[PDB]
Amino acid sequence: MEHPSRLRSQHELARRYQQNGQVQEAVELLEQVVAIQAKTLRSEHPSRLASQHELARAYQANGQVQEAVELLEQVVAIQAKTLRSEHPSRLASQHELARAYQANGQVQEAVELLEQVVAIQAKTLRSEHPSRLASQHELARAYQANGQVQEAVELLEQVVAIQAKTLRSEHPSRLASQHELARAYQANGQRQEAQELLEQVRAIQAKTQRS
Amino acid sequence: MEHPSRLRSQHELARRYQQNGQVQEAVELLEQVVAIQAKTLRSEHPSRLASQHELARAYQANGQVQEAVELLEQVVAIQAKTLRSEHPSRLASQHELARAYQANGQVQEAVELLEQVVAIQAKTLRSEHPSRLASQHELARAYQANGQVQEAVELLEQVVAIQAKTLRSEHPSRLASQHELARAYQANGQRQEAQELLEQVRAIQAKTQRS
Repeated sequence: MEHPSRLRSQHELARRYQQNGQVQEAVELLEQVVAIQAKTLRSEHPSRLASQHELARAYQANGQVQEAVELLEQVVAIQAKTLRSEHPSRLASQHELARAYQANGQVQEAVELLEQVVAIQAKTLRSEHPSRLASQHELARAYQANGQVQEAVELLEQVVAIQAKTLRSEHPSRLASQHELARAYQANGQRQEAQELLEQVRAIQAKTQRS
Repeated sequence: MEHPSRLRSQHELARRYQQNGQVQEAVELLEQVVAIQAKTLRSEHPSRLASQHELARAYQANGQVQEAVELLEQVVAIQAKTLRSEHPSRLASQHELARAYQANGQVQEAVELLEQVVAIQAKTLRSEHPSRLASQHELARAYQANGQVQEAVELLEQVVAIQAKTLRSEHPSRLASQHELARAYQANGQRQEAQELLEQVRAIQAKTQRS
């Protein structure tokens, strides 16, 4: 095949399949992509690594979590040698491996990867960037699943404090982080605080949305 | 709020939530986005329509199919007045409404929308474009669910014939369309043809992938 890197186009076809429930078909598509690129591209080639990342995502969507973990461990190991910590593709595969680890009950390993992603994004992205916020919320949930509920509260209290100085009370992201904090408070046995915060969020949502 | 169009950033946060199973949280985020933009932006404003499209996708992911259908019907009706048929956003919401209709058992309506999307993409996109191919495969499946199995076979036979002249036998898209055609043959009672074609696909996949 002329230019096997151009099989990047197949990532979108796979995504379309997954959205309609055709998760098996997506895995079969990307297995063929990965096999073609394995014959033609070096193991450190970013196009080859990108397709392995996409195949691992497809594996997880098809319930093949162990397969996803093993493939992402390979991608992350190769990128740990070839890419800086701040490289967006390195961060993307660390994040995806943390997702797969979580699905596989490997909660400690997921926390370690998400701490890395959150620490690096604290440098490279602004506080209201949705990718940065999403990773903070994901880390908080991973903390809770690893018995580190106090650390989830500490993290989310800091996020919420910053948003109180930067975003309007009605901003969807400010409300989202307050909801996540209320969840963390509940897991931490701070149930009165959780109830109070949830009431505040619901009141703002009602004012904004209720016709 | 200063520039409510910039709440487009929240679409990515919602997508991150959905990927981790937090589909309720995604709906709540986008309900707030849509409410804020409803107070500030005209009904035909593309940013407002984009958030309604994203909310409808979130509704479907959260099992709220009727809500998704009703909201997309509104978006599609407004865009039928404001956008050309070839506008990519018009096509995107027609496609998404067809998805919601399918989930809601409204198979005829889904077929009509997908025929429109496929007819327009036959002009605007090349034959191997993954979005064009995905819509062709989706239309074929909608045909089958609407008792139009012969039309699915006709469509996919034409796709496969074109690919035989443009793509290598090992190309993931060529194999994907042959698999879809075999499925259509089976639904059409052409079970020997389906078996034959499936065997061909599996043989090529084995040759490419088997170590």
